[PDB]
Amino acid sequence: MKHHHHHHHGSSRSRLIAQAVGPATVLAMGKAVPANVFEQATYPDFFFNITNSNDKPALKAKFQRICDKSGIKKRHFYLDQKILESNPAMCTYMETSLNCRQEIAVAQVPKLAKEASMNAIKEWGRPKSEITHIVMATTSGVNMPGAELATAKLLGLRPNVRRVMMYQQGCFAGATVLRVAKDLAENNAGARVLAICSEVTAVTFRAPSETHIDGLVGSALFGDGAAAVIVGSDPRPGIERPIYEMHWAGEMVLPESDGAIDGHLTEAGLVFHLLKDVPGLITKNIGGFLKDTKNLVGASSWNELFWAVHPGGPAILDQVEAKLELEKGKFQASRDILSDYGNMSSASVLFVLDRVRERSLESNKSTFGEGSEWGFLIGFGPGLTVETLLLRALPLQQA
Amino acid sequence: HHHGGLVPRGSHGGSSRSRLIAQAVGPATVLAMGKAVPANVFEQATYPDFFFNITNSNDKPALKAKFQRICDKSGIKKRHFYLDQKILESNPAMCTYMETSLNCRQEIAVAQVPKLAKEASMNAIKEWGRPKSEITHIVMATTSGVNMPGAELATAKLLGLRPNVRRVMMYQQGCFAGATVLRVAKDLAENNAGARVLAICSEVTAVTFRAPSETHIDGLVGSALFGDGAAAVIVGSDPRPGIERPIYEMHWAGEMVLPESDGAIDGHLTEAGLVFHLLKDVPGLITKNIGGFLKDTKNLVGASSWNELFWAVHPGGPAILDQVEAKLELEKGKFQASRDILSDYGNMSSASVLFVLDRVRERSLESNKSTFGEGSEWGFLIGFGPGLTVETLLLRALPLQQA
Ligand code: NI
Repeated sequence: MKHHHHHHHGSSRSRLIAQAVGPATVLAMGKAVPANVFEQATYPDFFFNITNSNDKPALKAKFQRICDKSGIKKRHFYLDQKILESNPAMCTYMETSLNCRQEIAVAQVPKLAKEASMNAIKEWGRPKSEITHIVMATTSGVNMPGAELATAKLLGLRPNVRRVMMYQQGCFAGATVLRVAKDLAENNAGARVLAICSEVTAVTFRAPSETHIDGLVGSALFGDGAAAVIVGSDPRPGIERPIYEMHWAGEMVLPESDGAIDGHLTEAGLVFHLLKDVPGLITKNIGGFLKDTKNLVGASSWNELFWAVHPGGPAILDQVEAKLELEKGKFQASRDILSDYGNMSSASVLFVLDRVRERSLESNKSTFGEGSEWGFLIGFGPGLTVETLLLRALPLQQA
Repeated sequence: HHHGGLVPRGSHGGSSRSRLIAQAVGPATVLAMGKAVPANVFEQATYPDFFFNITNSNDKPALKAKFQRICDKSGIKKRHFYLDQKILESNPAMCTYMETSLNCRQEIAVAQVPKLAKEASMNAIKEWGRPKSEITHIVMATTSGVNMPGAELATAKLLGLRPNVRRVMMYQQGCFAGATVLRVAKDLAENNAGARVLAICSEVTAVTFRAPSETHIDGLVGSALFGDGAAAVIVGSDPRPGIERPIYEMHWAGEMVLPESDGAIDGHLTEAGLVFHLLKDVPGLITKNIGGFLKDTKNLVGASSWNELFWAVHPGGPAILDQVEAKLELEKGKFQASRDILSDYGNMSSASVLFVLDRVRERSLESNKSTFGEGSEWGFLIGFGPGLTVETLLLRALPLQQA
């Protein structure tokens, strides 16, 4: 260790560098979606036209039916007429097309992530140089260097930012980035984590086929979007304001769910195959999984909690709601996102959490959790994994 | 604790200034290390013959002579591969330069990665000596293929870990992931009381194997270095006396993207598999910046000479070892563990550096050294890869009984 013009000559057993004291907290949230808006009502027309499937009326009627019951009003896509016409392979069913899909995704994911991040950083109000870690997830393509570095570069973060990139995880990654951010923020004094999820449909988009019904469901639900969250423990008075506190983060693989959802990255892009009743498996096991955690804070009723659930589709929301006998308004934030954005994979649940904060603000509620002190952020996906975080919502001033 | 359980909504430890679930007290420690490699042994001396035969490139004698010179100076004596003549003959597309073959490669890698990871994990668990049910988290990385569900769940199932194990899967990261899984394990272990993390790196070459090309020399070099292998480390804070024994303590984990290193290393996952492009002198960039990156940490621990520390450096070829060694003026013994691994296994991507750390421990034991760091108290574990990212962990080696 140098001192002035001379020198002097650390922690044997104990830790050389200190950890934080308080629980990790959500300090800000931001989001972004591409410019092209596609109304669900007439999406079948565009879809069957661009994929040259107009001579398949029965299949189109099937897709229209799926779209009509999707609970989705509109979706945002980077993909448009021009891009798809310039990439005919992507408009076929299974023709070799990974290279053109990767070219699109590798560029769009970090771009959308940067916008969501800037929105979060703007609400946060602190210099981007204070960001010490970046944690990111996407199921839209893979590259080396990863999308997290591409994003950090677009944002102009410090060269020594600690990174965690989690590619190809699926619909439960929204909860995953927060679980990872929680430990990074809590175990490092002063740490401020930028947690991101960015998804684009370039890798999954493909022509409809009666030989791939699962593909029909995906083409009706998946949309584009990115969300960013600033996470940190020990908020500084005056310049930072906690919205939620993270107190528990866990997950589990559901019994008898092997093969429920398989995702294969192939020469033709990403293809999903479903084998079991996902909504059923989740509904049957969700209660037992959550019970233990609720008990940690003495919560007895499901309705005393607020919910930020991944809007995988209308079926999962309806069945869980019924199973837990929740008041109609408990899942409204989730339904609001499904309606305005569709299923944006991992970023969806983050959009839902921001919406919970939004509804609390506009409805003059006593907390950021629409009036409830404790709540669950839930994500689910492949392996039939259910991820969950127990959040405590901070007080919100009322009129 | 329930504290009687009469007022659970108020007696729990969760508040704006306290936590519901306790974190650990001490630094995360390496409690055990295990490794595994596939059965097929390919001698480097004659790899060129096999390679040019299987890729049908015998009509390129000049390119072969060039490959032979690369293999002869690679610092590698042998490598272990899952791939063999039979498998490659059953997958002709993989024996070409750039013909569509991703689906062939994916089928092979998806099954092999978790299998090798399971073997490595079982060895680490066996050394640790505790019930596998005590594993609370699994952190894994691989650059060999991608699947949904991921390799970490596939590995957890093969191992029979608890259904609620917390997972972190990091696909397609590259050669620095060995340090990465440890940096992640460090935070998970230290922030959760009782947590025991299984950190894994498993790599197979099915996705990168391909025919040599006169237009892709950096690619030819890769074909001489990449081998298969998996390593697993059990990480946990507050070791339990009598049933656990700390080998190394982790005290710092950092990383940085080197200046002027854009495009230094690009890895593209294509219809023809994973293709690497090295546009800059990798060892040069690392050698030029490594000193300044570690300087402050080195001074923090009270070391004035780089020789006062032990080392576990990713053996990404012989040049990085030679150049950094010269730059930091290290005695030949400092990088010997790294050279031993390069010699016996080649470059196993992310798992390599973990093999090296295990080797440092082994050399300490066989040489009657005073610590698990071959006599030194502090040391650096270093990995590097794409985005010219350098990852490093500061480790403290525990004392070792001497005869
Ligand atoms: Ni002084």
